[PDB]
Amino acid sequence: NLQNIIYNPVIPFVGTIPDQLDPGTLIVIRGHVPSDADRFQVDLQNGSSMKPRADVAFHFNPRFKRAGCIVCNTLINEKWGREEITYDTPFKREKSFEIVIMVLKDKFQVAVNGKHTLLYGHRIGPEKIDTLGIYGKVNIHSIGFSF
Ligand SMILES: [Cl-]
Repeated sequence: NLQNIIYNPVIPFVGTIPDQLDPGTLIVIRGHVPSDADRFQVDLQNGSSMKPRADVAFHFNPRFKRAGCIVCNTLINEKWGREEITYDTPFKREKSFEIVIMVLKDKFQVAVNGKHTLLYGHRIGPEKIDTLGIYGKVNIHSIGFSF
């Protein structure tokens, strides 16, 4: 089932994942986007080091300017890789949401509000992920894991 690690966390939030992200693992995040929000992101990291900055296996970056979009990338040795931009974004300012990230053998599958949103192939072994961080303009109601 689901096991939240925090409720109404102050943002930015950086927490350690209680178990290994093996295929089949679900990460659930419920929150709300403020009316003035420009962007926010959910980063799956290897450690919480800030200098040198910890590798980010999966960077999920919803942006709200223009028509909006979702930027996904990977950070290795403080170097970003090739961006994967998703334009059919379900996120909206002043609207609550529920993000579900499925960990599959070769990629992450993200659904928002019960509807598939995007996929992202692993660039870093998922077993190296033990930290989850949330930054930017967003209100988080809960972060949980279904191992
Ligand atoms: Cl797969």
